[PDB]
Amino acid sequence: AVKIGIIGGTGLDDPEILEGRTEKYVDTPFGKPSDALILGKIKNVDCVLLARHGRQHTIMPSKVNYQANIWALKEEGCTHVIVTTACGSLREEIQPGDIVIIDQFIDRTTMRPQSFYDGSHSCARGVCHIPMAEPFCPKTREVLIETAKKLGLRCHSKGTMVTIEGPRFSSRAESFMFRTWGADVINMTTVPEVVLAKEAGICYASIAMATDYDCWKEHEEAVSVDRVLKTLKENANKAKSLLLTTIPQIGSTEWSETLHNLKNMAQFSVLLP
Amino acid sequence: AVKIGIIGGTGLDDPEILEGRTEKYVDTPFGKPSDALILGKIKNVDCVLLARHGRQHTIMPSKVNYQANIWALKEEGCTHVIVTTACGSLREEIQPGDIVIIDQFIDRTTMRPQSFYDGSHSCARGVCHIPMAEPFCPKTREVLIETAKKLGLRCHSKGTMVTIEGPRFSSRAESFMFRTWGADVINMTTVPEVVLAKEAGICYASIAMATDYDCWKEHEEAVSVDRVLKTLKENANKAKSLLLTTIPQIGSTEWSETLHNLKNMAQFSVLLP
Amino acid sequence: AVKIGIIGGTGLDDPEILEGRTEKYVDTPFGKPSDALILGKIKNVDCVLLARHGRQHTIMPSKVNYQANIWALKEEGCTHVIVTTACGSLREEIQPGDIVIIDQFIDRTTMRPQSFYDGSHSCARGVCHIPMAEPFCPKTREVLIETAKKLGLRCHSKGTMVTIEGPRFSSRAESFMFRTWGADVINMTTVPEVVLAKEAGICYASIAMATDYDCWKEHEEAVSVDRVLKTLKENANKAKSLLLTTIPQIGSTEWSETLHNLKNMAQFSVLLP
Ligand SMILES: CSC[C@H]1CN(Cc2c[nH]c3c(N)ncnc23)C[C@@H]1O
Ligand SMILES: CSC[C@H]1CN(Cc2c[nH]c3c(N)ncnc23)C[C@@H]1O
Ligand SMILES: CSC[C@H]1CN(Cc2c[nH]c3c(N)ncnc23)C[C@@H]1O
Ligand SMILES: [Cl-]
Ligand SMILES: [Mg+2]
Ligand SMILES: [Mg+2]
Ligand SMILES: [Mg+2]
Ligand SMILES: [Mg+2]
Repeated sequence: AVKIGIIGGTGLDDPEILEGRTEKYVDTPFGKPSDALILGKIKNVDCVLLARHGRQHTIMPSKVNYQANIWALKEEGCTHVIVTTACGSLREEIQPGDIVIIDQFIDRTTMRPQSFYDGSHSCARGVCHIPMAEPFCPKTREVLIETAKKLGLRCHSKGTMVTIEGPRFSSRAESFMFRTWGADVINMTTVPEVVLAKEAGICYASIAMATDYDCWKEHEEAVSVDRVLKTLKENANKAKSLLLTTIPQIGSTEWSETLHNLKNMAQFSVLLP
Repeated sequence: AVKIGIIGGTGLDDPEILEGRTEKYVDTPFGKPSDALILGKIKNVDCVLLARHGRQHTIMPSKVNYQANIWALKEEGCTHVIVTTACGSLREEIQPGDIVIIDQFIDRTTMRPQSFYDGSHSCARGVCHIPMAEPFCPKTREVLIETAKKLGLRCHSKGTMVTIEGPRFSSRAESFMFRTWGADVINMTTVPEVVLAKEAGICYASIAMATDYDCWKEHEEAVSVDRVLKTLKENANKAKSLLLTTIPQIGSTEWSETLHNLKNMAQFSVLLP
Repeated sequence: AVKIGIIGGTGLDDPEILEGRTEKYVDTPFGKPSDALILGKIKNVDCVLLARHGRQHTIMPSKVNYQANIWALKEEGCTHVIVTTACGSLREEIQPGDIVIIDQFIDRTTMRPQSFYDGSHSCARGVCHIPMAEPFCPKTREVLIETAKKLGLRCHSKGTMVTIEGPRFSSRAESFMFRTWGADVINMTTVPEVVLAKEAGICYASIAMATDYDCWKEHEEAVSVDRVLKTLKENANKAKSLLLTTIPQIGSTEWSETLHNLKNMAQFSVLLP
C-alpha cells in the first residue's frame, strides 16, 4: 500500500506530474499546511503533492509550517515523502543543474519547531528524542540514484546539506566556514522537514538541485533570487523526470520491513510519564 | 551557611538521596519550576532537590523553565547548585558510564532565554552581561573530582559540553563536526542552566554521565532513548554515591570568599540607566 | 542628496557630534525605535543619530528593535548608515582601542528577525532573499579607512565580526572556536542590523572598536561590563573624530550609481506571487 508524498520546492512549487488531479485543502492540529494537497497518480501509484512555499511561493522558509505539512501528508496515508529542494553548491564538482541525493545535514536554523511533541498537543503526547544518525531513507535514496543514472543525469550519490535560517543568503565568511565544516550544499528548508518526517515514521528522501555556487567561488555569477530561478527554469525538467521515473519503481518494491523498522524507531523515541 | 541545590537529570529525576524529605511547590516571577522542590538533608547539610524534567520526565529540554528553576533554588537560599546530566561521548576515552566534571560549554541552543534581565521583570532590572570565561565553580569541581577518585569511579577531570537544542539527537555530520570543534560530550540542558546560575551568584557544577557515543563511532550501539535509559539504569548509582559523598565535604569547607567574588561578578555585570 | 544615519553603540549612545540638534520620536510598522531620532548636521551634511540601546542604554542586544531602527532611518531619508559597535578582539594584533572597518560577519544569533518581509506587514509584501556576499558598503568603508589614516588612528582595513546572541559573554571554548573559524572580532549587534540595512537599500558601514580580548588571551584583563566601558571611556573620542571627519567627505562624493545598484539589488531580491 505505498502512497508517495511529494513536496515541491523553489521552481517546482506545482509541477504538472500527476494524472487524475484533485485539490484537497485540509487542517491539522498544528495549523494549515502551506497549500491544498493535490491528490493524483503517477502510473498506478497514489501520490499527494504539496507546494512547500504555497503554489504562488508566498511563504518564506522560516514561516513554512513544517509540522502541518508533514502531519497532513501522514494523515492522508503517505508511506514515503520525496521532496525537491533548490540549493547552493559548496563544492567545485557540484555544478548548477546537478542533482545531489543528500544523506546528511548540518542544522544552522534557529526559529523552527523540530518536533510534534512539544507538550501542547494531545495528538502527540510525551517527550520524543528521534535519532538522526541516518536522517534520509537509504532505500529510497538508492532508487533515486539508480534512476538518475538510467536518465543520464549528473547526480551525486551523497551529500551534506547545511540548512540556514534565512531568508537572507549567507555572508562570504559564512560560506567559506560551511566549506571548512564539510557541507556540500546549502539551503533553507531541509531542517526541520526531515526531522518531522522521521518522527512520523515516513521514508523521506530529498532531490537537491544545485542552482548557484553561493558566494565562495570566483568567476561565477553571484547567488540571487533571479539567478536561482533562472537555473531552475533551465533544469527543473530533470527533477520532474526523476520523480516520474522513480515513483513507479518505488511502487513495485517491497516496503513492509523498512516501514515497520521506521515505525518502531519513531515509537520507541517517545518517553511517556 | 551552605545549602546545596541539586538538579536531577535523565535517569536521576528524583534520586532517593535526601533524609527528612518535605515537598514544597513554589512560584517565581518567571513561572513555575519543573516540579516541587524537595527539601532535605545529606548528613547535616541542607539540600534542595529538583527534577529538571519533572519527576515523571514530562518536560522536554527546550521547554524546561531554566529561569524559574534557578530562581526558585536561589530564593530557597541555595549557595551551590550541583547537577546531573546524561550525555553522549564525543571521545573514545570517555566510555558510557564514565563521569565528566565539565569545565566548558559550546552553545548550540536557539530557543532559550539565557538571562533573568530581559527588561520585562521588575525583580531583575537593567542590562546584564555575565562573564562566561569560567562557567563552572572550580572549587566545587575540585571536590567532585577528588571524591570520584576516593570512590574509585572512572572520572574525567575536565571537558567541553556541546549543548544542542534538541529534542532530536544530532545527525552524523553534526556529530563529526562537534568533534572537530573540540567538544568532548553532548547534551541538551547545560545551557542556559549554567548561565542563569552565574547571574544568580551561585557556585554551579555539573556531574555529566556519558550514556552512549552519539552516532560518530563504529561498532557501538546507536544512541536512542532506550540506550540512554539502559546505561543510566546500570550506572546512576555512581552519580548518587558521588553526590552523597561530595556534599558533606562541601558542608565542611569555607565558602565566604568564593561566594562574595561570585556575588560581585554578578552584581557588576548589571548596567543600570 | 546624502543624509547620514548614525547608530551609536555602547559607550557612544548619544555622542555630542551634531550641530543644530532636534529630537524627534517616531513610530514604524515594526514598532518604536530604540529612542528618539536626533536630527542635526556635521558641517553642511544632514544626519540622523539614534542610540542603538536607548540613550540610557536600557535595551539589551536581543531586544533591540533592529527593524524599527532601520525602518525609521530609511523613512527619515537616510542614504547611508554608519554605526559604532564595541567588540572583543579575537586576534593579538587587534588591540583594545583599535578600530576595525569590518567587511564580513558570521551569524551566531538565534532570536532575531532578519527581514522586513515576514508575510505580516502590508508595508513589505513578498518573500525577500537579500544577498550577503558583500554586506558592507565598500565605498563608505574606503572613506572610513582613508580618514582613519589621516587621523593617525590604529585601524584595520577589514575584519570578520562574529555576532553572538548574548547577553552573556562567550565561554572560553566558544572564544577559541570562533578563532578557529577565522572571526577577528566579536559583538552582539552587527546581525541583523547589517541585513536590514541591505534590504532597505542603504549604504551601511561599521566602525568596530575593540574593547577587550574576550577570554582567549592570557595575561589580559578578562572581559566584563566594567572593562568594556573603561576602554570606551578612554578611546571613544577616536570614533567621534572619525565620524566627524568622514561624514563631510561622504557629503562631497558622488553616490547616485552606488545607491541605484543597492536599490536594484534590494528590489530584485523580492519574489512576488
Ligand atoms: C527564490 S530563491 C531563494 C530560495 C531558494 N532556496 C534554495 C537555495 C538556492 N541557493 C541557495 C543558497 N546559495 N543559499 C541558501 N539557499 C539556497 C532558498 C530559498 O527558499
Ligand atoms: C531520555 S534520553 C534523552 C535525554 C538524555 N539527554 C542527554 C543525552 C544523552 N545522550 C545524548 C546525545 N547523544 N546527544 C544529546 N543529548 C544526549 C538528552 C535528553 O534530555
Ligand atoms: C556594556 S558591555 C556589553 C556590550 C558591549 N558589546 C560589545 C562587546 C564588547 N566586548 C565584547 C565581547 N568580548 N563579546 C561580545 N560582545 C562584546 C556587547 C554588549 O552590547
Ligand atoms: Cl552554529
Ligand atoms: Mg556520472
Ligand atoms: Mg583514573
Ligand atoms: Mg529562536
Ligand atoms: Mg597603521
